[PDB]
This record gives sequence, structure tokens and C-alpha cells, in this order.
Amino acid sequence: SMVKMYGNWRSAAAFRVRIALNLKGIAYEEVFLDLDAGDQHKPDFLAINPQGAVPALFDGDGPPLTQSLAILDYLEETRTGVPLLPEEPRARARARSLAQVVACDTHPLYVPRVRTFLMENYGLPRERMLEFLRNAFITGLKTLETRLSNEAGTGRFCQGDAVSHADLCLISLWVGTGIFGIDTAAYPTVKRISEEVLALDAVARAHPLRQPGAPAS
Amino acid sequence: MVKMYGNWRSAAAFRVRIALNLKGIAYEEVFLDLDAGDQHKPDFLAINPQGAVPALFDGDGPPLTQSLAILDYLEETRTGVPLLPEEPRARARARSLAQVVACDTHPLYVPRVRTFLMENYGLPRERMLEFLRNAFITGLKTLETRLSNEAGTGRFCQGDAVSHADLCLISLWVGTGIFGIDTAAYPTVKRISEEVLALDAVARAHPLRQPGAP
Ligand SMILES: [Cl-]
Repeated sequence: SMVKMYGNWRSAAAFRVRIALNLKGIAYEEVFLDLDAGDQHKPDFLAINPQGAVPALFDGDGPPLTQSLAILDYLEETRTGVPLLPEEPRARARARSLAQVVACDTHPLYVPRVRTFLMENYGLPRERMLEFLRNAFITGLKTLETRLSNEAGTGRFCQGDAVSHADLCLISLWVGTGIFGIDTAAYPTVKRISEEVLALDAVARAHPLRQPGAPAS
Repeated sequence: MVKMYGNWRSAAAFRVRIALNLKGIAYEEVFLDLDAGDQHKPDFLAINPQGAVPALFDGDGPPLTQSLAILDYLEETRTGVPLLPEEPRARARARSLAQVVACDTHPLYVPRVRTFLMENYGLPRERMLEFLRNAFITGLKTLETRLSNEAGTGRFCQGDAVSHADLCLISLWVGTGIFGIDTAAYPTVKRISEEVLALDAVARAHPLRQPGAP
């Protein structure tokens, strides 16, 4: 009778879903887990989510929905009022391709499990592990800047003049440049669009720094 | 006609190749040699700034990249057997399973990452491969748990019809052979993978049956 999300303040995947829920006007409650303190591995949570996935979304009766892109499409197909994809198939594919530059090629390389594995498996200090994270960000940001700057499809937003899944993924990476201290001077098109997206109430309300567990700044 | 810049070993190219065959879409594949640095030539960076495969040209217009986006494009613009169910919960489940591979697992073992680990940290190949192995095992454990215990699984990942979930699953499964990952602990994954492999459209698209393979 109300959507329930299990999330985390910092998670880019949780942020994407949170934005979509807000943009579409879907009432929900979010439960915040500490992913650094191993809440995702606790048996009581595992009782409702065996593989421990965050974010996890419960939409009334049914098993939970996981994986941020799959969830975004689920919301698109079940709540159609404010569409977050265009209608034309090539435009949809481009928007999804841009989203996946982030959600497939970039973000999975900097999740907490990877950060901890690099340190624990190789004995790398945090300072050296972060070289992997920074490289992921920079590689992704370079691709997005080139594509957004040179391709005809870009408008006010990543694809045309309507917010799409591409923008939700883009802003989720952009906020990470703040959280993880990546220089963004070289990506002015990414900046312009990210600020355009961040100016929206639905996006700002969902910002990691406005969630429980966040640091001050 | 459809034209794909591909590679024999690429899991992402394999996903797309399977869909083309299943849906009765003819294609030309250009096989890049990624050991030889074909992905890094200007011509190709022009096509894909990411320096990666696959890239798909569908007539005129710009190339399409990202295997999941391409799979949905093929679903939406072509006829041929559906590779997603009709009901949104089922579609979301299929996509989620696909994304365990395509988001959480596969991006950790692509060539650019293997090369970065060796070059940036000076890791020997054998030590770099621990990162690759950990990715496979992590994804395989997640898939085994989900597929074995969730009600949605049938003959295939989602119900009894092949979907995007299976194309991604088998793209991981074939890598267990190529990269030498033990699979004894994932019997449900094995069952479904061999079910999918039995389909001639999938068997034709197998990495080891592509030009450039050993
Ligand atoms: Cl999952």
C-alpha cells in the first residue's frame, strides 16, 4: 500500500531510484542501511532480501525489485505519467547508452565491494586503491563529455530537452565527483547538464547529502 | 543491413550476436583484434570513444553502443521472438538478473580494467587475474542464490522463455571456460546455461566459434 525502498545515503544506485520516485510523484518510504558497517550482510535484512542487494524496492505484493536500471524501467512501465524516456526508439537507445556509460562501464568499478577488495586482496593502501576509483570516474567523464558535446541528440538535457534515465545516471556520477574529490574542470558540458538536473526539486530532495547518515559537506 | 564491430572473446558482443540470430536479423561483423590495439585507432574511437566493442550500425545514423541498450533497441525496432516477457514485474526480474552480469560483474573483467591493474599497480598477470576471478565468483554466487531460490525461475532465468537474463547469463558462463573458473558450486546456473547453449542460434554465436578464436 506504499512503496518501500531499502537504500543508503551515499549509493549512486539508490540516488537514481530516489530521483525517479520523486520525479514521478510516487509516495515511498526509505530505510537507510550502513553499507560500510556491514548492514547488507545482516541475517534479518537477508530474510527479506537473500542476496543482500541495495537498493531494493518493494512495490506492494511481490518479491523485491533490484538493480537500478531495471527498477527505472519498472517505474517507467508501471507509472507512465511523467516519462523518463523518449518515445522514439533511436533516441531511447541513445539515452540508455549514455546511462550505461555510467551504470555499466563506470559505477561498478567504484562500489564499496571493489574498494575493499583492492585493499584487502592486494594490500594496497586507501591512497593507492583510490587511483582505480579516480581512473573509473575520469574515463567515464571523458566519454560523457565527448559524446554529449559532439552528438546531435544532446539538448538542455543528455537526450533532447526532457529529463531521461541518462540524466539520472549522469547526476549520480556528478555528485560522486564531489563526494570522492574528482576534478571536473575538463567536463563543461557534463557540468552544464548536471547543474540543470540538480536545479530540479525532485533531484535536489534526493541528493545524498540530504539523506540520513550523510556528512555535513 | 546491420553491421557490428565486434570481437571473438567479447561477452558484450556475444550478447548482441545471440539476439541477432534468435530474432532472424542478418548482420555483418567486423572482428577487431584487441590484443593488436584495433580499438585504439582513430577511425574506431570516432565510432566508439570508449575504445570498446560492440558498436552497432543500423542503416544510416550514428552507431549504437552498450549491449543492454542495443538489446532493447533490437527488441523495439525489429520483429522476431520476444526476449522480454509482457508483464512489468517479470520484465524487471529478467532485467535485474541480466544486470547482475552486465552491471555488477562483467565490467570488472573487461580488457581495459585488466590492463589498468597491470600497468597502474605493476601487478603480474597472475595477480591481476585474482580480480577477474573474484568478479566471476561473486556474480556466479549471486546468480546461483537467486536462480535456485526465487519463484520466477523456470526452464530459463525468467519463467520458461529465453530472455535478456539468459543472454547475459550464458555470456558469463562461456567466460568460465575461457578464463578457467570452477563452476561446481553453481548447479542451477549450469542447468540453465546448458539449456540456453542447446539453442542453435546461441551455439552459432559462441565466442569459440567466431573468426579470430583459437
Ligand atoms: Cl540482485
